[PDB]
Amino acid sequence: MIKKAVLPVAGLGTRFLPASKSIPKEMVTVVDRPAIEYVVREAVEAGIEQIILVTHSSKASIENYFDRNFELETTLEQKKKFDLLAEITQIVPEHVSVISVRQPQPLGLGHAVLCAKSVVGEDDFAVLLPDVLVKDGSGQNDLSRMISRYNSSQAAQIMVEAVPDHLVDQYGIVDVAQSPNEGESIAMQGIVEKPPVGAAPSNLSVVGRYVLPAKIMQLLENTPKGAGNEIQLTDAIAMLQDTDTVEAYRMQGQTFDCGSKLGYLKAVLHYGLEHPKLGMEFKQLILELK
Amino acid sequence: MIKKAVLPVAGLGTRFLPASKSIPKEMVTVVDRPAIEYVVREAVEAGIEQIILVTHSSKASIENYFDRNFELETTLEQKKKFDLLAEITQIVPEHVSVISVRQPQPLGLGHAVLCAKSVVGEDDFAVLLPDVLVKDGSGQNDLSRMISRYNSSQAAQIMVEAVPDHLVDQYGIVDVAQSPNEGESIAMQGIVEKPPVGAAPSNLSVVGRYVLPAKIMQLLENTPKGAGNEIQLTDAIAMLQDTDTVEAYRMQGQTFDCGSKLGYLKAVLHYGLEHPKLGMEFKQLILELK
Ligand SMILES: O=c1ccn([C@@H]2O[C@H](CO)[C@@H](O)[C@H]2O)c(=O)[nH]1
Ligand SMILES: O=c1ccn([C@@H]2O[C@H](CO)[C@@H](O)[C@H]2O)c(=O)[nH]1
Repeated sequence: MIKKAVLPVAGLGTRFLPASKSIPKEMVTVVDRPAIEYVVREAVEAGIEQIILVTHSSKASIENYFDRNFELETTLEQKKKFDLLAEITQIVPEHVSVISVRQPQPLGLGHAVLCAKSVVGEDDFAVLLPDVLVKDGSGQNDLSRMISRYNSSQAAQIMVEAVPDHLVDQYGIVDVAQSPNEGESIAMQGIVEKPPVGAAPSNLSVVGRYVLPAKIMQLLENTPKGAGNEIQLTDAIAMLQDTDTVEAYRMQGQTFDCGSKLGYLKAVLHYGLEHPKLGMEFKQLILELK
Repeated sequence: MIKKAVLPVAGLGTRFLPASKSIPKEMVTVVDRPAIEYVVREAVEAGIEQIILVTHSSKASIENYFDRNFELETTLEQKKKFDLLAEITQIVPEHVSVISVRQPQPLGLGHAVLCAKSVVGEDDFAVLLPDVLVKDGSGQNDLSRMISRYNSSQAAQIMVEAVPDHLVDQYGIVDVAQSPNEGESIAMQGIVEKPPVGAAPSNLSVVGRYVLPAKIMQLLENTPKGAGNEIQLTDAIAMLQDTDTVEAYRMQGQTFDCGSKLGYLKAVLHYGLEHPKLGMEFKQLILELK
């Protein structure tokens, strides 16, 4: 039922300089692979079959990462690294396609989603903001649950995360009557950007994971330039409120913002430790520090 | 006076896959910046003025990193973010030049250095393998001490460090009568590549920093192949021994192989704990795991 995801990757990422001066922020090493691999894997495991990169002319390396590399593959055969060759050959399953479209100028998350209008078609679709990483624990990730909730209700889904009461002015927080249980959705009635401490309508932050109906593309074509003179996804979802129910899905797992330098380092530590091959020896490198 | 360093960066480096799949192994992010910045900083802080990259068709992103990026810089001006702008424009001082030459085919380290012949001319020169990072704690870095010593002695220098007896198996090892002290050089008879664990002439590994005379280039033209990697540098250094004193310089610093997954994870930890801004907040994140 939900088979397409739009990853908007066209932004230059001024927040993680100089690391992203000359390679995309999305290709920042996290333990042993680029950040984007963790987001694409997340999508794939939630049953996504078509990855739609809305990208920029400097971001070839993202596209090259999900494609074959002749010179790389033949030097791996020449060195008999057959296991590695099989790992870099099958980064993504056979049935998963990676499509690419250009965002002409950088005019907001809303405008980036709109650039995928022609590939989304009449299909309903997920959005995953790739600067955010999502870590699970049990089987079936937060995006899987949210998608099957969109399928159940036919209500737009907006992934949210409880944050401490003293911090809500850093986040977009949703207006909900009550807060749902982890793994569950509630009707929401708007999102407020960076509300002042003591005046926010919930502790539930917008994360950067959406499931939206195609209808939203028509709504983005009729939303005026908002905050930062940029055309805004939150403003098109406000408009969707006029005809459709919109729910906040509260995640069971934990996020990392590989857009800040400190959220990046947090992610390396948490992914490092959990690494199926390096985790133990990484923990050991930690201990030996002091 | 040693002004020129050769950085052989032409090899694909299949040991830090998949990080290095679609970006150069040299651009892999260490804390907040590509690994190669640490190596170019090492050279410049030790009086280098011409950085000679011996490079490959797939590594523009390295050249770009020490160049200016028009679209990114104006994006930063428009957004009035001038402290970031300063961190991406003054990456090396005005007086330091970064030069490119192509290694046509990957025929070994010696062939890389020989590709730099036309640029180095009649001048003496440093060689830096950027896969290895070298961290100081004195205020004079090991490359500086080793150049300072080439200048007096007029003896070629090979940076070396002591390894556990059971691992001499893994490393280039120098033939020395005796171990110099941390910070000094002894005469050396040559290098044994991966000596059998019992039968090595010392515990002192070749680290990947050299200071060599111009005439090594003629020598490199008249060395045959070695380990099916046409020209080998150590063969040329042996050929040098039949004319001049060659010395082994033992380092006071510490090393990290950013090609080995654990060596890279160790550089992230150590370099992060000592970052101006993030060190204290990073130290903080590490404690919050136990
Ligand atoms: O105009 C654009 C195009 C893309 N993105 C992407 O959306 C996320 C932040 O909103 C990041 O992944 C960024 O690269 C934007 O934000 N704005
Ligand atoms: O043919 C070769 C062999 C090695 N190297 C470089 O030498 C260093 C150590 O072998 C690495 O950074 C590798 O890229 C080259 O540039 N070309």
